Amino acid sequence: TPATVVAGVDLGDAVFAAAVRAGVARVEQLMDTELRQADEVMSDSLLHLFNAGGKRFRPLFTVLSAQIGPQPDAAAVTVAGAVIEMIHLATLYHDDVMDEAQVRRGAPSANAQWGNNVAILAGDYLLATASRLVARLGPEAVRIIADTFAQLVTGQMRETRGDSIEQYLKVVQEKTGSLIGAAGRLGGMFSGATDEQVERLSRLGGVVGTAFQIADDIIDIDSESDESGKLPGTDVREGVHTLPMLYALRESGPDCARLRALLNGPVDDDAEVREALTLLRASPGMARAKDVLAQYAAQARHELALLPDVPGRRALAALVDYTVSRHG
Amino acid sequence: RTPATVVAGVDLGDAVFAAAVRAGVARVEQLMDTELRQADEVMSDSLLHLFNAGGKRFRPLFTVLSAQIGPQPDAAAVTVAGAVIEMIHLATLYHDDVMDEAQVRRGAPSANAQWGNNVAILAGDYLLATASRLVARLGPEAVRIIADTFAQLVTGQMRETRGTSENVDSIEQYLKVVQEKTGSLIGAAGRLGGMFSGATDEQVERLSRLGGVVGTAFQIADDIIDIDSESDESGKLPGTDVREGVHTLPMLYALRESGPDCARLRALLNGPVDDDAEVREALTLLRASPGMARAKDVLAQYAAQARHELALLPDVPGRRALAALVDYTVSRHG
Ligand SMILES: C=C(C)CCOP(=O)(O)OP(=O)(O)O
Ligand SMILES: C=C(C)CCOP(=O)(O)OP(=O)(O)O
Ligand SMILES: C=C(C)CCOP(=O)(O)OP(=O)(O)O
Ligand SMILES: C=C(C)CCOP(=O)(O)OP(=O)(O)O
Ligand SMILES: [Mg+2]
Ligand SMILES: [Mg+2]
Ligand SMILES: [Mg+2]
Ligand SMILES: [Mg+2]
Ligand SMILES: [Mg+2]
Ligand SMILES: [Mg+2]
Repeated sequence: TPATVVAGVDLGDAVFAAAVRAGVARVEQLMDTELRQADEVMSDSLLHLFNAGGKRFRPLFTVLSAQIGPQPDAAAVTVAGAVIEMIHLATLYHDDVMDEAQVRRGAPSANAQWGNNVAILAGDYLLATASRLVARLGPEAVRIIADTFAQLVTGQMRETRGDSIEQYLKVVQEKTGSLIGAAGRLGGMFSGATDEQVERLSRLGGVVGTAFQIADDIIDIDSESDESGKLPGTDVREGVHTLPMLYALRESGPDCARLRALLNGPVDDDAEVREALTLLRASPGMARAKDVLAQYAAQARHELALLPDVPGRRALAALVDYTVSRHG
Repeated sequence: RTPATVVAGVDLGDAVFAAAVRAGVARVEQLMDTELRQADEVMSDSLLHLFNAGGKRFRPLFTVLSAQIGPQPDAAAVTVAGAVIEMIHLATLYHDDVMDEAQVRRGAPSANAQWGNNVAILAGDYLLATASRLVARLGPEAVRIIADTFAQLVTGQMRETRGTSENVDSIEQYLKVVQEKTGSLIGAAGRLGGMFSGATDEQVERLSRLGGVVGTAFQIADDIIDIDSESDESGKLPGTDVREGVHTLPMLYALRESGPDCARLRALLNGPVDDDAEVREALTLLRASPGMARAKDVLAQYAAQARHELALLPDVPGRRALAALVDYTVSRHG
């Protein structure tokens, strides 16, 4: 693992990487401290996912966004990182209940080990914790995080009420773009970046988050649990039709009637899920989804290009390549 | 059928006072209605489902009555506080109905019966964002109070579902749980009502203490209502605690009795009960148990404590209405 690599992204320079690595570690320490302040009745459920792993993509994105401003190591950037990751963690607790996930980060899901009730409450406690933490940053950050969480939940809700491509693109911008947008906005604000750099990092975050979710939906089909830390074909199993599945479902082919039959609702038979994965992996619809993913990567590169010629810009460019190429 | 608003079920005192209080609670309602209707269309059905079905609006009334202690009871900030408290309450009902597998709330299908657990989970999560954005209007002190209050409420819910291996008396553990899951939020209603009405530091602390005691009484009443009320009285199905395996105060005292009726109840309550005839039998035994009398004695002790708490407030109409609200807390049948 190269010394220039932090949370899977080659940042290109070992001293810059060490600084970003330290920034991501400070976020981890503030979260670890806040989770361990909880009542003993909360502690085990709260540590369950936190200690299992996770890429810390959102702390990395926050810290890289803060590298654009003149105070990237500001205490307030660490608080912003911790707020974003706390919200992210809260959403995994609820999302794994909603998707009936048995595995998360290569271990039993919070709901598999503790049950849905403990998982729902662990997620609610993390949202209270995020709320107390963001209060430290002032009223503008409080409003950004409340609005951000409203958007994220709107996306989750839009997905559940939900085969439309435009609806899917609104879902992923809401449920995944909004929070990475907020990470960029807050990393910019609390590093002392300019108003213009703050808006550019927010737009970048939103596009990166959209790309991130499309890659997640591809990972659902193309990755094995060894790389993803979760069960492939969860979207097939739950009847969530993501972009590769929507494009596969618009194909004509000797197996397309069979795939239409398999994906016509939730799939509770694991062998049928595996059969649907075989058909999806071979579908030209997968290449169509990957081409859309590349279009979002191109939009993100268009956004970040007008940041300054500073290590943070190169590091964001490498993060965009990681967002779309990662296997987990 | 579902219980009426608390403001319709108490003697508020003189007409000029009843006027002022009814209007205060209506302003809370009007602000919540507006805030719920600003959500994206995709949220709208689920966010309005429980709010429109009914609910007693106990917590708006508690906030408004707490504000009558202060010299600015009708301040816009009091209305905001009342809406924030009820928005948090509403969020907890969406999650609690999922966790308790409740099919009925406020005389309607629960949000989870209507749309499934996922819609209810997300409607609850959204309401937290709404409450958060509203309380931001009141400043950082209020933001912190609501964060800590929600954290405590959630801790109480977790403590109920997890149980404990600590050396605690079951009644002692029960009282700690209900103080967290129900007391914290009514205490916060007293605190914010006192704060934003300009009440003294001592009055603010007293109202917070009063709300905590009233919330204990409120939850003991809720646990009795689960056994003793029919669905037309409570707006929900009796015997949910028996079905889910939650041992409430009447159940804890019922199981300390000796004899065959206790043996029969002990067998029925050994875990969750899914058979409707067994749930009815347990309810019959619980209604008849001296354990129910013991639970009502504790309810009466908390009513007396609440009367003692509110006696430290000034001799003003708000105080007399808070006394009527204590009486309602323990006398209601939904
Ligand atoms: C929004 C999505 C796709 C949930 C998973 O997020 P990550 O893939 O960032 O999960 P962890 O690395 O935190 O485990
Ligand atoms: C936590 C969020 C916002 C949900 C992301 O969508 P997914 O449901 O596809 O995420 P994974 O469970 O696949 O990580
Ligand atoms: C804390 C508890 C017992 C949940 C129900 O509260 P209420 O009995 O006040 O419910 P609504 O009137 O708002 O429906
Ligand atoms: C919403 C909260 C804090 C739960 C109160 O306990 P219950 O689970 O007994 O409340 P009901 O469902 O009976 O209203
Ligand atoms: Mg999921
Ligand atoms: Mg999901
Ligand atoms: Mg996924
Ligand atoms: Mg319940
Ligand atoms: Mg409950
Ligand atoms: Mg109850």
